[PDB]
Amino acid sequence: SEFKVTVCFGRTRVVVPCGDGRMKVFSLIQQAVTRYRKAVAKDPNYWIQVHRLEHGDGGILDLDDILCDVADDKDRLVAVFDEQ
Amino acid sequence: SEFKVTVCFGRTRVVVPCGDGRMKVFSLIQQAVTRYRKAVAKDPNYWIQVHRLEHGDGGILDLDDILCDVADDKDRLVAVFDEQ
Amino acid sequence: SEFKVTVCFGRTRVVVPCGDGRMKVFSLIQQAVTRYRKAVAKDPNYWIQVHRLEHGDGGILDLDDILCDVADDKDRLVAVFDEQ
Amino acid sequence: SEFKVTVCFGRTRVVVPCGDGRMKVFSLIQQAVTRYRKAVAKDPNYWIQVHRLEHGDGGILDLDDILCDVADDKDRLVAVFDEQ
Amino acid sequence: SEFKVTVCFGRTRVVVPCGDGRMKVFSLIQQAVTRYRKAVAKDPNYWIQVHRLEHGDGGILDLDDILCDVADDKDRLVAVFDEQ
Amino acid sequence: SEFKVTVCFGRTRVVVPCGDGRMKVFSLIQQAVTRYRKAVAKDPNYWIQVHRLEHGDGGILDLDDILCDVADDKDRLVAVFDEQ
Amino acid sequence: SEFKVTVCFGRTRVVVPCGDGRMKVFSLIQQAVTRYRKAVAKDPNYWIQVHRLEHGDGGILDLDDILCDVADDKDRLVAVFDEQ
Amino acid sequence: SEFKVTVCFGRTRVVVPCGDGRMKVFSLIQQAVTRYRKAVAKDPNYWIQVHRLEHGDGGILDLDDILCDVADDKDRLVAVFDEQ
Amino acid sequence: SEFKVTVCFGRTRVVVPCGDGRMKVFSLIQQAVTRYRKAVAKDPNYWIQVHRLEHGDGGILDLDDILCDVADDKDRLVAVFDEQ
Amino acid sequence: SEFKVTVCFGRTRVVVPCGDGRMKVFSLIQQAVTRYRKAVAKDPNYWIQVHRLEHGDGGILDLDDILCDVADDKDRLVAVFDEQ
Amino acid sequence: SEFKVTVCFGRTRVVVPCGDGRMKVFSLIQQAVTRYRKAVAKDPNYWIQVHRLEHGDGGILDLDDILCDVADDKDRLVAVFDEQ
Amino acid sequence: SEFKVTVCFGRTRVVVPCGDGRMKVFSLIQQAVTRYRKAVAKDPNYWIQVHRLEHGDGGILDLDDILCDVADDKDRLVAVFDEQ
Amino acid sequence: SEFKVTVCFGRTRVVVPCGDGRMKVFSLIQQAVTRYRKAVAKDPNYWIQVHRLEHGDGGILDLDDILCDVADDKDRLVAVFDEQ
Amino acid sequence: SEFKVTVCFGRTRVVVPCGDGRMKVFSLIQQAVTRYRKAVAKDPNYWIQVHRLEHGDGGILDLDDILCDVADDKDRLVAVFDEQ
Amino acid sequence: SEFKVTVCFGRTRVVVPCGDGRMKVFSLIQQAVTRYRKAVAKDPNYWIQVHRLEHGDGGILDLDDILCDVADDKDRLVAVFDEQ
Amino acid sequence: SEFKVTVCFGRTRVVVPCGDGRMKVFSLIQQAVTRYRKAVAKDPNYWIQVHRLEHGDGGILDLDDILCDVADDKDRLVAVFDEQ
Amino acid sequence: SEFKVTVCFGRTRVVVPCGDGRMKVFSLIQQAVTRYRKAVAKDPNYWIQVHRLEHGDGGILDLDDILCDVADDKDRLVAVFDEQ
Amino acid sequence: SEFKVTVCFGRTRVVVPCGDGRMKVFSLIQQAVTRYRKAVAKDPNYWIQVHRLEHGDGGILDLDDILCDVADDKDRLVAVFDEQ
Amino acid sequence: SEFKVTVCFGRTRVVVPCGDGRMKVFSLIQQAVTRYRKAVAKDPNYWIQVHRLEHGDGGILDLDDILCDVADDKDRLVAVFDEQ
Repeated sequence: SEFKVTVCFGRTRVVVPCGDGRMKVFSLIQQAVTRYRKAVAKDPNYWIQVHRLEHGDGGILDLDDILCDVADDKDRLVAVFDEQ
Repeated sequence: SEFKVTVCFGRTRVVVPCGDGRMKVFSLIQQAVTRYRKAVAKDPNYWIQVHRLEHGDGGILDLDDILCDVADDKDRLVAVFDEQ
Repeated sequence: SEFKVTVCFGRTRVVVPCGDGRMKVFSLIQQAVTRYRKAVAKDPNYWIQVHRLEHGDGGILDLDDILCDVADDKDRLVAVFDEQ
Repeated sequence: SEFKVTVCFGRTRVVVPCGDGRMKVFSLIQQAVTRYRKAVAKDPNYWIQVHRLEHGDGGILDLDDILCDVADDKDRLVAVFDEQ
Repeated sequence: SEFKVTVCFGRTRVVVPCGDGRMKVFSLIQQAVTRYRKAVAKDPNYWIQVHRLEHGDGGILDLDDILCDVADDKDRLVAVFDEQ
Repeated sequence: SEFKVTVCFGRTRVVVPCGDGRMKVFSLIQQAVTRYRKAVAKDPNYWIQVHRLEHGDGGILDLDDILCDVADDKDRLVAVFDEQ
Repeated sequence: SEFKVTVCFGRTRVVVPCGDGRMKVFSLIQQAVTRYRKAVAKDPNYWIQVHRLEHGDGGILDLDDILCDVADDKDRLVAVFDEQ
Repeated sequence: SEFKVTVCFGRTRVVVPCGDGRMKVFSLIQQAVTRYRKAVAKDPNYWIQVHRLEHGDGGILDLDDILCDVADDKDRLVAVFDEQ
Repeated sequence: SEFKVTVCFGRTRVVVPCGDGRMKVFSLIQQAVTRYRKAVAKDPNYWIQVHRLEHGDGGILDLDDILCDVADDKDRLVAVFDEQ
Repeated sequence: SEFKVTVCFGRTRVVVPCGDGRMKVFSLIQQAVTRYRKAVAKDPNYWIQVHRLEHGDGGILDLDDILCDVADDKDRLVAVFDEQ
Repeated sequence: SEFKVTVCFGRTRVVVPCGDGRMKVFSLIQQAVTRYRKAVAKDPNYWIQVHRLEHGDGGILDLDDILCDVADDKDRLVAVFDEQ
Repeated sequence: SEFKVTVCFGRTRVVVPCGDGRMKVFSLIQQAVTRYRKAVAKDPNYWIQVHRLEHGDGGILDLDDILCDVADDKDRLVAVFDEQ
Repeated sequence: SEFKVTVCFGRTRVVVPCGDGRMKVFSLIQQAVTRYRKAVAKDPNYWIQVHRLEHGDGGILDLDDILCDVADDKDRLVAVFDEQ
Repeated sequence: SEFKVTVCFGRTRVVVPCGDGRMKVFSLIQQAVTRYRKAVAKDPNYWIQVHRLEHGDGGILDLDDILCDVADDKDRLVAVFDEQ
Repeated sequence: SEFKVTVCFGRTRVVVPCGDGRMKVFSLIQQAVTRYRKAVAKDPNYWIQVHRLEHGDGGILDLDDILCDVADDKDRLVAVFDEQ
Repeated sequence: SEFKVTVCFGRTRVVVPCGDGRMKVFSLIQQAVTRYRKAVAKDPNYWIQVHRLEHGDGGILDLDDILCDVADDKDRLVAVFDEQ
Repeated sequence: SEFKVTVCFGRTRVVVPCGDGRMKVFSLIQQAVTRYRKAVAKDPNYWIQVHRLEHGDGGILDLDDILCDVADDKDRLVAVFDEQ
Repeated sequence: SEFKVTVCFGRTRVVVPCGDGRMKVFSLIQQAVTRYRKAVAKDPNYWIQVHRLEHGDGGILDLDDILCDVADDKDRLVAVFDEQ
Repeated sequence: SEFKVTVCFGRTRVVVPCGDGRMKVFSLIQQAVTRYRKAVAKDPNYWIQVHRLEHGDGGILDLDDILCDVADDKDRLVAVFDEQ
């Protein structure tokens, strides 16, 4: 659509195409996750439990909502995970 | 809607989705509270008496009003509580 | 409305919702006063003779006028009182 | 209107509401004077011959002109007087 | 059409005519590549495995999508390659 | 208009209202002169041959030109005179 | 027509009338070249191998395309040449 | 008509009425020239070889073309001359 | 009609009713002149040789033409004169 | 009719109903004057010699003309007076 | 225009009005020279061979160029001369 | 253009007009060289083999590159030569 | 581009043009090396095994990474080598 | 990203690229460790139990936390180890 | 957050991550205490009655307050205890 | 707020949190006093007549004023008392 | 305001709150005097003829002037008196 | 203004308020002289021929110049006189 | 300007106002000389061949150069002469 956002999975930040942003939190996390795995995956065998997205010093964004109505656009959010 | 705000519950700041901000103080405090509890709650058994929201050095915001007409948007307010 | 201001009653500064700011000095002082009392009042028995509002080093604002045409917005003014 | 200025009558500086600033020097000096007297007057019996307004090290502003076209806004000027 | 973008192949940045931007990632990479080769190629014998496009500190753009819906326009992206 | 400047006649600096600054050097010198005389004149009997305006260490400003195109605004210039 | 652009041939920049900009790269380079030569040519005997047009730090524009669909308008591009 | 432009002949800039701007470069240069001479000419005896019109840092405008299709309107161009 | 302009005669700027603006330069200068004299004239005995109208930094407008086709509307032009 | 304007008599600005604006300057000044007096008059005993209407920095409007053909509509003009 | 510079002729520094700065080195040197002579000349009989302009420790500025494109503005340059 | 730099040829430092700085090292060295020779040349008979430009303690700048992309602006570089 | 850095090869420090700094460690070391050799090479016959780059007392920079994301800009680093 | 830090492993201090610094203590210690080993390792056979990072006289930094929120950037910390 | 402080527990000083510093004295003392115990604890069996925090010669900080409003940041405070 | 000061009650100096410092002398003396008593009080039975605050050799600070306008911040003042 | 000074009345030095320092010498001497008397007065019956203020070895400050323009701030001056 | 100096008339040194220091030597000598006489004059009948001002061992300052450009500020100069 | 120096003509040292110090040696020697003669000259009839300026034990300063680039400022130099 016209929406897009930024997840920071560790050292690679992964640009997330977000289409319209009309979605609950979940599918994005999948998309990214897919992208993280599209960035450096050797064999697929790992974990993917990402805990939550943050603003720089800004707190935890609730992790279910319609992202586009909470979160705004073209933002860099980090992602706090285990996935090793 | 398009409104959103920031409550600082201690070490975690909790981003509050606020929708339109048309509400008296109370429901938000609930929402956050829910979010604080969605952030780290083990068993639910605790207290939740948050006393009041503040600006950095800025004073106490009256704790009942239509938030959006007093308080502006995309602000970080802290929250002074007992909840242990 | 869209207006708001800051009175500093001693150690607590009290954020004043001001609505539109179309008023003479008096009602605000009441509102705050109410808020000061909403902040820490035990039994109501005290005094409330606040003498005048100031800018940091800036002088005494005349204490009757239509606040919004003298005084501008989103300012911190202190309040010099007896109320003990 | 939207204009305002600052006269420093000795230890109290007196914030002057100036409305639009369209006036010769004189009425303001009255307004302030009124305000100085509204600040601390016991019985009215005193003098009020204020000699001239100054910038910090900046020289004497001619004391008749349309203030707003000479003098700019939201300035602190002092006032050099006898009024005892 | 009206769209265009910027790939940074090493020291030369290569302006990419993008026409309308309606395409998956691939043809562009070819176009540029062609342009890189149109910029300095001696004999054609080299490699061309460009790994991925980036924003300045911004992360990896997924490398297949309809560029124009992810990526916006008139941007400088770099390109991380081997082609020697 | 919106222009104004500062002449330093000895110990008093005399703020000069300059209106628009569209004038050759001469009328200003008169205005000030008038102001100097409006500042402290006893009987009018004196001299008024002011020689030239200066910047702090900055050299002599030619003493005829359209002030506003040479000289800029809200400047303190001194004045080197005999007028005793 | 309504289009025009700017080539920077060394110290003189040469404004290029571009008419409608509907052309491949070549004729313009001629026009300019003609203009460079119309700017300072003594006897015509020189070289004219201009290598390519650039944006300030922006990379090499492919040097054949319909300029107006790649390149936009009223731009300053430099030109990297030998022509001595 | 509705067109007009600005030539800067040295210290005086000379506003050029341009009528419709439908003309090759030459007549304008005459008009201005006439105006320069209408601005300060004592006896007519001088030179008038103006070399070319420029934009501020913008390069040499070819000096023959239909001005209005190259050059746009209500612009300040300078003029580089000998005419002494 | 619907046209009007602004002449700046020194400290007073004098708004000029211009009617339709269909006139050579001369009558306006008279009208204004009349207005300048309608603004502050004591006894009529003075001079009125106004030399030319200007834009702020913009050059000399030729001083005969049909004003409305050169000069546009609702402009402030100054006037450079002797009239003392 | 459909016309209306704004006179600024000192601190109160007085909105002037102007009907169609077809009138010489005079009756309006009366209307306003009437309105100024309708705004705050105690006993009628005062002066009413208003000198002239102005634009913000814009000069003196000739004080007789058919206002609506000079002056446009829905404007704030001030009024410079003695009336005390 | 808006440009101006500073020549230091010995003990007097002479502020140079520069208008637009569009000129080769020469006329300025004349202007100043005129100003130096306007500063202290008794009978005109002297020499005026000024050798070159300098920055404080900064080297010799070539003494012919379009000053404003080499030299920047509001600078103090000295002048090294014989003129006795 | 807007670029300029400083070469230090021995005791005279020679300010170099650099125009836009779009050039390889060579022409500048010529320009300066010309300027050095314009500074003190008696008969032209000498040598001009300048070896390389330096920063104060900063090392040798490669002596061919597009100066403006390596070297920044308004810098003092020295020049290490034989030219006697 | 806009990036540049400093390698200290022994007594000569060699300024390194770095373009954009988007590169792994290796090519730079080559560039410099080339520059060291462009600084003083007689016959090419020597060694070039530079071991690693350092900050003044600051430790060893890993010798492969994208320099610009580790190392910052306009820094002096030394180089510890054998090359004799 | 933009973050980086300094670990002092004994005599070599090892510059640590830190990327964004969003990590718990552990991975860094690995990175460095890798770098220490990339600095001088003969055969890999050794120990790597680094005990904790310090400021100069500043105490022990807790050895698990998100480094970037505790520890600031571009700091030299030492490392107290056995690894022989 | 961005806040941090330093407690000196005897010979080890223990860097305290403080997050935002919005807390009464107590939790910090716990955190540190935890850190002291994370620094050298064998079996947990000891005491932890720390009496109060000090500045070098600076007196006792009241031991309950919101630390960040009393105490400033990045300070070394010692701690006076029994804990053996 | 941001203000704080230091009272020296004998051997213990007692850091005084001062909040904003907007207060007459008295409440502070209480606060400290409270703190002195919070520092070492056994049974409360003692005296508390502190006579006055001093600078090192600096004289007696008047003991009523708005401390923050006399006294500056982050100062050590001693206190001269009987309280035994 | 922000100004303050130090008078040394004999063995007690008396810190003088000075507010803004805009005053002739006299009122201060009163203030201090009041403070001296607030420091140790038994019955009021004494003398108060203080002769003049001094710098350590620095001479007599004229004893009428606007203190703040002569005398600077936060100075210790002594006072030479009879007051017994 | 901000300038001041020190004359040493014999045993009393007399602090001289100097205002801005823009003056030839003479008026100061008067001011001081006035101050010397304001320090100890019985009947006025004496002499006042002060010969010249000195630095400690530093020589005679020419006794006419603009003091502030020769002499610096906040200096102690002595004065060598007859005045008995 | 801001420069000044010290010549020691025998027993009187003569402070030399030097203005900016931009001059060859000669004029200063004149100025001083003038000052020496302004210090003690009876009838003018004497000699003035001062041989050279020295530092205390420091050698002869070449006696022609631009003083300020050799010699520094606020120095005492002696002068070795015949002038009797």
